[PDB]
Amino acid sequence: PTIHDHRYRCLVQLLTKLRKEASLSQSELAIFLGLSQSDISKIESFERRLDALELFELLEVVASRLGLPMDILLKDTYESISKS
Amino acid sequence: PTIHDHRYRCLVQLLTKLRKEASLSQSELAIFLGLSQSDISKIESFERRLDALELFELLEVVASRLGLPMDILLKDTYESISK
Repeated sequence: PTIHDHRYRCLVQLLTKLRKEASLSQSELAIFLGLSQSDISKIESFERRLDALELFELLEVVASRLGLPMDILLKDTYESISKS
Repeated sequence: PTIHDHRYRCLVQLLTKLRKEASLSQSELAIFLGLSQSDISKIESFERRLDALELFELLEVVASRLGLPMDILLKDTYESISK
């Protein structure tokens, strides 16, 4: 079943964009999350949910590849979520 | 049909402690996340996954209840996931 929540979908889209900017293929990102490339493809197409731990794991490798501090990445990601 | 991943379990255990530290019942937290109390119970007993969005929403309500900056709760949680 397709995941429909708007805020959730927007968050995954942003994270997908982060992955790409970090020059991470779906296969490469999967390695850091204890997942398969297929699992990542399903997450990015909203067929499977990205869990709370995987969120941190993704931001951690993105932060490392781009040379960005985690506190800023985390805060910005949080703030990207529309509160209204 | 429980989740056995160690680091994931540790994260959720910390979030459960944050919930309690903020004096929120499972129903109260459920309301703020637009979920049911049963949903929260299953998350805390590792029977249902807490998703990426729910993670932020939970921290947000905890921060509000404790009067703490989000930066602090984000740091606490990130720091909890060992390596």
